[PDB]
Amino acid sequence: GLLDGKRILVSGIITDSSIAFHIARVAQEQGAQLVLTGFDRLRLIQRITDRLPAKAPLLELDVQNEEHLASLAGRVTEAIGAGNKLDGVVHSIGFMPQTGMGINPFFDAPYADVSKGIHISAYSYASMAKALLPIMNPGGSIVGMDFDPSRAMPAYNWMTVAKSALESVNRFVAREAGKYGVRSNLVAAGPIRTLAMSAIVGGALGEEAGAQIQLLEEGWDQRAPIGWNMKDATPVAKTVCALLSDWLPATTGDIIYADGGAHTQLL
Amino acid sequence: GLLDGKRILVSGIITDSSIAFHIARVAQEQGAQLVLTGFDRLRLIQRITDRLPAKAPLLELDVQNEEHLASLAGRVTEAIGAGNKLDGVVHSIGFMPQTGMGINPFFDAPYADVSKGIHISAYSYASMAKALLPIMNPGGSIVGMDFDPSRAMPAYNWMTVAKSALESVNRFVAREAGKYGVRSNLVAAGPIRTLAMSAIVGGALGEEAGAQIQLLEEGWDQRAPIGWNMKDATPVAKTVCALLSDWLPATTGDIIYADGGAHTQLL
Amino acid sequence: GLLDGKRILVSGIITDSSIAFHIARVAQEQGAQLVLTGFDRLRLIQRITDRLPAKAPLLELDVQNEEHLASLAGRVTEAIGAGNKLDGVVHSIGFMPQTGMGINPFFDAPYADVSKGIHISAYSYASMAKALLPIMNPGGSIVGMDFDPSRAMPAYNWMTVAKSALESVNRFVAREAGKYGVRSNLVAAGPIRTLAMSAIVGGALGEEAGAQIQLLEEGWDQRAPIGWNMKDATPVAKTVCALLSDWLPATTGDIIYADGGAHTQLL
Amino acid sequence: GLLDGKRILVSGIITDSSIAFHIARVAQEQGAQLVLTGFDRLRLIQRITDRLPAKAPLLELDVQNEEHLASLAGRVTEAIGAGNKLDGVVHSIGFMPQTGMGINPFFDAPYADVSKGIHISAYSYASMAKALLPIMNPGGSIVGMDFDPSRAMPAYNWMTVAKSALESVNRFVAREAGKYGVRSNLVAAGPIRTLAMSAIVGGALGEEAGAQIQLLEEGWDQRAPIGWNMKDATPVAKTVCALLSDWLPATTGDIIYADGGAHTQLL
Ligand SMILES: NC(=O)c1ccc[n+]([C@@H]2O[C@H](COP(=O)([O-])OP(=O)(O)OC[C@H]3O[C@@H](n4cnc5c(N)ncnc54)[C@H](O)[C@@H]3O)[C@@H](O)[C@H]2O)c1
Ligand SMILES: NC(=O)c1ccc[n+]([C@@H]2O[C@H](COP(=O)([O-])OP(=O)(O)OC[C@H]3O[C@@H](n4cnc5c(N)ncnc54)[C@H](O)[C@@H]3O)[C@@H](O)[C@H]2O)c1
Ligand SMILES: NC(=O)c1ccc[n+]([C@@H]2O[C@H](COP(=O)([O-])OP(=O)(O)OC[C@H]3O[C@@H](n4cnc5c(N)ncnc54)[C@H](O)[C@@H]3O)[C@@H](O)[C@H]2O)c1
Ligand SMILES: NC(=O)c1ccc[n+]([C@@H]2O[C@H](COP(=O)([O-])OP(=O)(O)OC[C@H]3O[C@@H](n4cnc5c(N)ncnc54)[C@H](O)[C@@H]3O)[C@@H](O)[C@H]2O)c1
Ligand SMILES: Cc1ccc(Cl)cc1NC(=O)[C@H]1CC(=O)N(C2CCCCC2)C1
Ligand SMILES: Cc1ccc(Cl)cc1NC(=O)[C@H]1CC(=O)N(C2CCCCC2)C1
Ligand SMILES: Cc1ccc(Cl)cc1NC(=O)[C@H]1CC(=O)N(C2CCCCC2)C1
Ligand SMILES: Cc1ccc(Cl)cc1NC(=O)[C@H]1CC(=O)N(C2CCCCC2)C1
Repeated sequence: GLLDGKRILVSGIITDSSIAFHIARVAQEQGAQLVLTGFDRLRLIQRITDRLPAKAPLLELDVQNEEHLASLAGRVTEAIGAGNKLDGVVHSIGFMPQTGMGINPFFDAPYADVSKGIHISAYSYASMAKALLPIMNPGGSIVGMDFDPSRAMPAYNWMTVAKSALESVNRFVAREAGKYGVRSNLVAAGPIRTLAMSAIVGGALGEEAGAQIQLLEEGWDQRAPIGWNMKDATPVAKTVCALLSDWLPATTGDIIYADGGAHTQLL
Repeated sequence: GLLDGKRILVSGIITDSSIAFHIARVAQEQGAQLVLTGFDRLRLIQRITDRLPAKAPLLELDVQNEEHLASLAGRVTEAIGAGNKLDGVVHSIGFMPQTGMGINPFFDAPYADVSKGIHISAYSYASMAKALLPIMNPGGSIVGMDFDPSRAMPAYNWMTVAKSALESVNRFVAREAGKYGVRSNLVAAGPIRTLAMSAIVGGALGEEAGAQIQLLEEGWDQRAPIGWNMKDATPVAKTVCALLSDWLPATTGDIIYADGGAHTQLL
Repeated sequence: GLLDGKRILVSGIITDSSIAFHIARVAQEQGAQLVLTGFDRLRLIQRITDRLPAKAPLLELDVQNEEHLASLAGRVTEAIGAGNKLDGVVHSIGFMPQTGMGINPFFDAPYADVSKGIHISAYSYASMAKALLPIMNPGGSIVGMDFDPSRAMPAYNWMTVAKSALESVNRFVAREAGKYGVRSNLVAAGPIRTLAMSAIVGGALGEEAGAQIQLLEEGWDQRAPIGWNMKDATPVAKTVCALLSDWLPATTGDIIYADGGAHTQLL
Repeated sequence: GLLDGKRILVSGIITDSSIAFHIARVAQEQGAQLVLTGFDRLRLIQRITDRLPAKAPLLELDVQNEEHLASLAGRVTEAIGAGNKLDGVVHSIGFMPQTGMGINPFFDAPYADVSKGIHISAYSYASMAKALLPIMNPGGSIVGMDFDPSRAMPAYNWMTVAKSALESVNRFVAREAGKYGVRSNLVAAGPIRTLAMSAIVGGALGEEAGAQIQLLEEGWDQRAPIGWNMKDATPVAKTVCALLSDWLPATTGDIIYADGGAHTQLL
């Protein structure tokens, strides 16, 4: 298997449609031994991850909780055994209050809300690296999930701004992680029809926002030279596993686009 | 003059070495009528701006103060006269707590501090646009100051992240400003030896940070095909005035590099 | 006027819809004294440029002709008078054989044809700089016309490749031009409905190619936060004049987007 | 093995220091069955490739020879057996006449020489795709070698321009290759001390050119957060194999940076 013998921490599972769920599944299919982290609804997350191919300990991690972050390495070590370290870390965490997305006007989002989104979606990539680098092996790999923010788009609003911040954080995390012989990269995925995204398309954050996302999805598959299936997270999960493997050893501070090639085409 | 008859708001003057001071001077030399905004030390700022070629009303604006922002358009209107609107707005505002820059480790900056920096340096570009767009004329221009954050660099740390966020905010502000017939752009300047920058080089945020910035400056002038003089803000001020003028009417959501061409050269 | 007293060479006029025609008109309105260069049909070009606001000498220049390039500086000097030099040069030249564009398959373009297109559209920017830099004043400006090639698009095919090459040539020309105190930049324009472009939309290079360009144009105005009028070259001409002026003195090796802001927006 | 059962064509071997030699070695270590192509010195190339872990047929291919390209698919089919197709193609071909590189002035390179370099280094990526796509399996992968040309640099001169053209060609090739279910990507490698590169450093294309490349190499390892070893092609070869594998299935028209992360860091 691609990840045989690797110990990998995967954050961000909340439903069976979470990108992290598919990352975890593919990593286990490829021989990785996982530790999972979940936010707030741990009973739910345990029941969800019961469906993964193999057993994996679940640890609580709210990335806005300083105590959780300060205890995290020790809790991971307890889970994988003293004297063992991680080979991989997956950050698949994102959040923006509803004022910061959808039809809610861009100018009307209070900074308190934007700040909460940037905390969870961008600063926490650095928070997790700080917490886990001391228990990572040389040759290891930190991977985060990104959505290409280099151009503005409808409805994504401040979440786009948070992703622009994350891309910058990643380049700095790479400097720190390099001291440990560890790589840091993001995977910029195309749109994936998770539960929350389906709810948005259905109008949860306003009708015109749903309409705009639907147009965005359609354009994506049209632009993608090999097409793009928003209902299939597996290609994205495979790409994360590629970055976790030994096969991209000279790539760091970087962004790998798992988007069907859409970002390379104007139309 | 390039800006004859234009009413322009300029924020960000705090010393005679502020980039905004030079923007204001050049804009006045080119016929613009200014309104100035200053943060906290208004007596100081008034004494500083007494040295500008012409009189300009000074208004208080702390961009973290919701009341200041809510009253700003009315205060500007009072200063320029009912029935008059602005043709231009200059955002020359930036701040990051010392934990977020210098030799202070990247991972050690508390989010409260980073958030304060992002508030002032990135979110406030949107805050000011929200406040002022309703009193801007079609054909008008909003300009912000940027430092190219597309690559990580030593010591700049979270301020780089804030600039990455600002570049994203600018692209969204352009969408809103377009509804008013108004352009929004950033000027990415090379390093300018302001008071604070000279203090950093002198070691105020740690010795190795000062050393690294000094190396950065030297490399900049070396890379720049037409050279780069860190002691001369005038080229930057001229570029801001170009964007405030009628001569770049089809440019918005964009970044103009006033950096000697350094970002186009590897070495 | 913005360009009062400046001596500027403008290449690329062939019809009254040429972008160069509008560049020349605006530059003359702003006080510039022009020298024009034309390819092959000089009687036609003279009759066309009779419609410009002021008289300007016309010189023959085929950029594939080594003798024309070797004699060009002396012929310009004769036209502007011994002891006078140019302050500006405008390259508004492009060509790709029909095999290299339209519905003709990308893989079917013979290299001889592609090479001819790259010669005229990219290498000639360096050819002209070589020829003219020795008779340019410090503070001068070389400007070329570009169409953003960072993403592939239908029908533009090898012309896109030639523009990618031109952007690279520009960054090297900036290194050479810097030795003379001269700037070199491109203006990346949105689509402009010139004679040839109208013919393409009308199906001259195949029906589906025309259809695709029409979709491209429509999308452009939709994406542009301030809109985009393909029938109006004046905004582009103004931008070229901005670069020819003294108001962007620290920009070189760079690309200024005169495209309504469309390239900053995904949709 | 990562590439078990895959039939892959590898071009560009000329010495045991060729990047293609290391690509071929790693691909064979991972179970790939190779077909090799060589230019001009086939006796030499056969003796060189005798050192690879396994036997691989060698075919002649001069990419400037239309007859070679027209016969190539049939010759490959003969080598791998009727009814078998390729899963992968590696383009590791580049050339620029000495007038187009080194201390020879940028402006002094004759177009005939530049054109020859662009033919071999950029157009041939499309030539090979045209030739081989009809005998490639769905899920297949075309990979080319790139050196990041987004910024100008000393001495690389017109080869940089050719790489800018190649990056554009790759985005179009991806459109064509998509019709076959095939991906097309480039790997942008850091500097590798091949025979020719060592000769350049030693002064073969002028003293100052050698000096500049040496400075470039040193800066590269300094900037790279995980370092960069110019004497080790294996990380680059592994990255090519990653792209040839099934593990990056949603990436096309793109560029993967195998450069130690140097391009993500300013200093
Ligand atoms: N869905 C897409 O279209 C798409 C596209 C590109 C990238 N991404 C990114 O992929 C990642 C995963 O998103 P997803 O689409 O799988 O949605 P998701 O809702 O399944 O995952 C988001 C995760 O963030 C977690 N989270 C929120 N607040 C947290 C906190 N305080 N502490 C810890 N975890 C917290 C949630 O519990 C959840 O597990 C995010 O970074 C998202 O931005 C998503
Ligand atoms: N100096 C450089 O090298 C350089 C390079 C590129 C860009 N820039 C940018 O140019 C802009 C101006 O910086 P500068 O170098 O002139 O330094 P400066 O210190 O003179 O200006 C920063 C300004 O921000 C103001 N400010 C801080 N907190 C504020 C608040 N709460 N509300 C309102 N204003 C507030 C300060 O009062 C000051 O006037 C900043 O955006 C900076 O990031 C500077
Ligand atoms: N029209 C658009 O949509 C558009 C958009 C962006 C950029 N541009 C660029 O603007 C420039 C001008 O194009 P245009 O649209 O005005 O079309 P145009 O046909 O009016 O101009 C092209 C010019 O190139 C000249 N030319 C061709 N071969 C030549 C040679 N051998 N020597 C000298 N001159 C030669 C032609 O005579 C003509 O004057 C080109 O670089 C084009 O790529 C055009
Ligand atoms: N060496 C580096 O520092 C470096 C860095 C990044 C990318 N690259 C790229 O990697 C690729 C391989 O270069 P390399 O460094 O291994 O050098 P190399 O000399 O070993 O390989 C270049 C190959 O191109 C072949 N070639 C030249 N003309 C040809 C023609 N007419 N038809 C077919 N093949 C022809 C040569 O025979 C040789 O096999 C090139 O694209 C190069 O630009 C090299
Ligand atoms: C592309 C786009 C446009 C507009 C809107 Cl409202 C949403 C999207 N898409 C998304 O929000 C996709 C991408 C993204 O970061 N998430 C996050 C998932 C976790 C909660 C915050 C949002 C889901
Ligand atoms: C380029 C660099 C590297 C490292 C450090 Cl510590 C500082 C700099 N440079 C600066 O901080 C320059 C650029 C910049 O945004 N400012 C801001 C000026 C206002 C207060 C916060 C910083 C001044
Ligand atoms: C954007 C696009 C797509 C497809 C096609 Cl066929 C044409 C265009 N557009 C153009 O060709 C525009 C842009 C451009 O470089 N020219 C050139 C004008 C001079 C002759 C060669 C083409 C005109
Ligand atoms: C980075 C740099 C700067 C200056 C010079 Cl002279 C050479 C280099 N480096 C190279 O030429 C490296 C990168 C590259 O494309 N090749 C090619 C190898 C095949 C023959 C043509 C050049 C080798």
